[PDB]
Amino acid sequence: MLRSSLLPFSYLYEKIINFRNTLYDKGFLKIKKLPVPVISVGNLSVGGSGKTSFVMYLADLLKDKRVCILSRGYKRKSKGTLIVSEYGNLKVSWEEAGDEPYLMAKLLPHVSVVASEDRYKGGLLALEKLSPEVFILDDGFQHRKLHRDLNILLLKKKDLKDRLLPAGNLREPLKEIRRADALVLTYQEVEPFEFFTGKPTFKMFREFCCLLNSDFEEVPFDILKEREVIAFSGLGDNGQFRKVLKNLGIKVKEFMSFPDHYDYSDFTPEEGEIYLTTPKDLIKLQGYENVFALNFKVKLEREEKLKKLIYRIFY
Ligand SMILES: Nc1ncnc2c1ncn2[C@@H]1O[C@H](COP(=O)(O)OP(=O)(O)OP(=O)(O)O)[C@@H](O)[C@H]1O
Repeated sequence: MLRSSLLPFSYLYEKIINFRNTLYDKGFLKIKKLPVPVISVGNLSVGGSGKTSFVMYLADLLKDKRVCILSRGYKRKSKGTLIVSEYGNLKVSWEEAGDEPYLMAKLLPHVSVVASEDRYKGGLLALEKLSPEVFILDDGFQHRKLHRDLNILLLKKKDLKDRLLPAGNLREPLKEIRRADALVLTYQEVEPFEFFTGKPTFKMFREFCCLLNSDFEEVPFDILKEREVIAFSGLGDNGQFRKVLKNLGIKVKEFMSFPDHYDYSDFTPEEGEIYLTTPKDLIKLQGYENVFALNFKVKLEREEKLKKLIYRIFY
């Protein structure tokens, strides 16, 4: 009965969140405008809702534009505004960038990535140094201080039954779905679901494509043919990763579980063996040419309307 014990904090947190949102709604707090288009990707949950996949998909749609991701870079022990990546060129290590913005830069070698708590300041720096044509906020639904021309909200079925922090995982009450210009329905593979709001709505799917090597280049799945791999990941990821490796038919001779906080500073792989791990782990192991991650293609069902919305923000 522990969870219900946190409900009083949830109701309190609701008042705090609703007040802030009301101030934004009614024009009491400033909303700043960058002089090029801004697309926000977001979610209502503190848990994952497929954002990295959707940013990959979104960047691919925008492959003919100069793209810059504006990330919070929340973890990082350093602060201020920081260029992590210039169109694929990493400017800092993962330690300094934080895991997540560094990983996004590796997953998207054609886009820039800027880490900045204040997204607007991030954009200004990018404008001066990188001359991008469009910004993507990878987690910007609540960052209402920055105007976005297209507000995309990711929603998984589980969100619809959740409750506010700290009793549940929601950062905001479900009514705030109203702020979205478009919904992307995620986690379809494990929990398929429909949701009608009248808003433009798109189901997202992932499909296995290839391995990623330690340099994050795409390499064929073929190399696993008649090989048994050693797989490893952080403590929590162990579950999802295992299930996925099995359903893909990947032969695993041994699995290893490390703590979620591992910098792999003591990791010693065996020459001649092939390793599979998560992209979040892979970033700490570049150079090891026998360590790979799985790469998935990202697709949106009936995407045409989404493309139209994106097209129209460049006027
Ligand atoms: N299309 C993809 N190909 C390869 N790796 C991916 C892809 N999309 C995401 N990843 C990596 O795999 C992890 C799991 O993906 P998934 O979307 O199931 O989890 P999530 O926690 O909802 O995602 P996120 O970390 O973006 O919030 C992500 O955290 C990211 O590191």
